[PDB]
Amino acid sequence: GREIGLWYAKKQGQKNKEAERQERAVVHMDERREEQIVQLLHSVATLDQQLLEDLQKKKTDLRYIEMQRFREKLPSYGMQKELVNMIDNHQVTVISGETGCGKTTQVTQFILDNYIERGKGSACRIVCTQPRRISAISVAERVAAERAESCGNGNSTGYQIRLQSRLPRKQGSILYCTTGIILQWLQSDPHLSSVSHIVLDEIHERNLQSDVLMTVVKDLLSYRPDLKVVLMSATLNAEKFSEYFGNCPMIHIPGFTFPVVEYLLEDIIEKIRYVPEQKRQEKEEKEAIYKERWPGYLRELRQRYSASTVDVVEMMDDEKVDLNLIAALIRYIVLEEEDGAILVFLPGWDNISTLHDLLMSQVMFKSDKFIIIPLHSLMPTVNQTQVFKRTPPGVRKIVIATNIAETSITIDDVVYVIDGGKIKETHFDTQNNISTMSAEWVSKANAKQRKGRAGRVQPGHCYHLYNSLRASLLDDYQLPEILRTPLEELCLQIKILRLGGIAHFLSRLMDPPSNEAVLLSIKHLMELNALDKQEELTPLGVHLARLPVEPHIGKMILFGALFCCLDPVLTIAASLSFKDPFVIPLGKEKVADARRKELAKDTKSDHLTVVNAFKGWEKAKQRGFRYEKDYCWEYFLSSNTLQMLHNMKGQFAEHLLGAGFVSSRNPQDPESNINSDNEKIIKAVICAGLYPKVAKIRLNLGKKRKMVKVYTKTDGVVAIHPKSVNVEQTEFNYNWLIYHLKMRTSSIYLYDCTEVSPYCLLFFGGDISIQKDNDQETIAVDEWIIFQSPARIAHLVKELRKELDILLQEKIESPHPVDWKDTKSRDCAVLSAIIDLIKTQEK
DNA sequence: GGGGGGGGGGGGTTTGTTTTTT
DNA sequence: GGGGGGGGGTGGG
Repeated sequence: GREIGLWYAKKQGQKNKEAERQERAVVHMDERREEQIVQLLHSVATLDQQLLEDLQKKKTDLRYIEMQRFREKLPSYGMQKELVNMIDNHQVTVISGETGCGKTTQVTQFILDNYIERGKGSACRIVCTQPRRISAISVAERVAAERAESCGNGNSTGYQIRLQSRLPRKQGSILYCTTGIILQWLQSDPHLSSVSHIVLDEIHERNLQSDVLMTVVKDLLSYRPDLKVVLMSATLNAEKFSEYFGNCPMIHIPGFTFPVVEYLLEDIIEKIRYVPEQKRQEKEEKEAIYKERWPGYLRELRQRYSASTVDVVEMMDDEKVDLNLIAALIRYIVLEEEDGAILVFLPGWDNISTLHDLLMSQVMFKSDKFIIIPLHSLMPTVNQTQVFKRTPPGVRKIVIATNIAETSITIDDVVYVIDGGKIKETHFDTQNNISTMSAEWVSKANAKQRKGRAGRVQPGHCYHLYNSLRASLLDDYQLPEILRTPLEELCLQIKILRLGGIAHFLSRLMDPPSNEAVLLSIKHLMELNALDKQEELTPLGVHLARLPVEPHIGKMILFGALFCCLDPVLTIAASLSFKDPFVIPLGKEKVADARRKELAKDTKSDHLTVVNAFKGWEKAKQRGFRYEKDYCWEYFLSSNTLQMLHNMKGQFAEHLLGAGFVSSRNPQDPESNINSDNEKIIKAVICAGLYPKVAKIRLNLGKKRKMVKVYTKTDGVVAIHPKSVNVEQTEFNYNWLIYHLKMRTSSIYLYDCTEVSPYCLLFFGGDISIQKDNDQETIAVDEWIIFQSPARIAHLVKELRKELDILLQEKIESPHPVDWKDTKSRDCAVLSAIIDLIKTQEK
């Protein structure tokens, strides 16, 4: 029976274990190095009236009158008498309005104008929070233009985002900022003084930072009775915020859009006459209802439509969008309907590429007229400003886009919208401690957001791709981001702001996270040694929290600063927290992967390719402006991302100087870059940063094609993502890898992986233990990472590791620049000598 | 692994967007 | 999963 399978399994496992035993890297330093280490171990106001006069003088400006001429047409002006008045009376108000009414650029101006005209115009300072950088810039610029002025330069409006700030004047004025700016402001002055009107906008998205800021405002309102907070949701479940804040008054601002008509799947199939080509938990409960009502619904539909439509709708796939239907719908729209610009929404790249190929396959979609512009976050400069250009008559511009286009693209020309009802979400599995990524049906808010892009300047049409039963059973809203994502950086943010009791505060959030996730995050932080035994923010924790990155990246930055390899480590840290400078165009994907491996050279690493690309870009910038563009074109780089990385490096160096680890704000000073030309030291520092993420690789010698299998301690058998450099590699000097991002899309995937030497794991690793498994005095760092070495060397390695740990604790607790020209604590020098030299195991 | 059979979705190369003082 | 086939056995019994 099943005994033969067990016999096969045992016979294979014995051989596999016997083959893996004789493939462990040997650890041995030298004859003289042992003597040196032994020796070292043995040695161990008129302004108020001025504002009114300026307003009166500007009231006669021709440009100001012209701006008022358009501003009068906005619906929100009709509520100006009310919107201000209640804001004057109540403390917290909720403003709900549909798309079309410019509440963002009107509500703030109403309060400012009322305060200025009333006389007490020097006692207000409105701070409005936006969820996107480009949105904040555009809103601030437009508001500045609306008052016949310019943003910043001491005017009455301005904005502030990361590394870009045009500040307005202190008294009066408006400041548009992202949520992170306010959350960082909360550290200096906890009560947020000198702010008279805090405005939270687009709060219905329910992102991570807005929820925290809203809770802080709610529990801060007790100590600041004179502070006014104004929330702007957008219809639908706008009563939830009012109930949460204590039944505050609400105002419903009417919208204004051109009429649009919605067609569902049955209407589309009936209209275009399309014949098909010949061939958890809660998610279950809804589906059950969709099953129970499935037959009866059809039993009605057969009387409202033809037989063929019912047959096509019944035999319909519910797990993937069919691109043949979209390709036929676009054909029908092109041939019959009038001029416009089709905009189709797709889940991801796998469908965008297929739809583009299907469209370009047909003969008519190849002439001068039709142009197809895919939109994605991994395409060059979102295909430039081609989408924003006005289409000459007789072209029928077609855009195939993921969700990028439903939030901030603003083509402002489309009239036909096609909505394949599928979106991609990134959940987080607490039991398996791995974040997943799946495709789920769009929510009602998502459907409304996609439909609202059609009618803005001209009446249009919206074509949804699901039947009425699925439309009626759609989720009201997407899951709040507070209930997905690890809560690790947030946990340190709670303690650095002294908000409360790390776990007590998280219970006051709207839709509080599950207790298991909080406990897991606290345990992970305790293991990382950032948090004390009783959650007291150990000295490493303060530096980790004050840095604007994840704790793992923060430790890498600190260790790179300690070991005098600041520049490449800072570049890697900057590129590990904000994208990467590589963009893959739609047509050419093999070429990009072939020219990225050339950048990788022979480092057998993924993080080192970013360093090489940045070094090449910096060397090319000095030559000239045209050379920079040529270099970015040849290697498929992005200039904007590289500039942002440069600014982030500057900010990190400034903070490190502020703490005291380094002696200059410049991240390329020659004093703190001694070990900057060695890749081994950089790899050791990276392994010190991202230690717990270590994967073993096994090369199955023979068996037709030589293949490498990657294993992890907990997550079974992972596989290297094809985008990584080491996807096709088969010759590894060391059989160990470290990674940063690991995701479960369909199978567990590592997105960036780099090999590490045994000495990089022995020192910056777990608890070293010495054993004897009938082979030698094998030394293990975590009981599963085993190396071969004699006992006399393993004992020295363990003692040196203990001394290094003590020295690093002392150095991190009290930072110092450290001088390499003296002999006070030379553990670091000996460790650098060991890592730089020796090694070369090639096993 | 392959195309036994449609046990289970354990595997079968890929790729929602977005954020941080002085 | 059983007990197709001996595809792997770090997929499970």
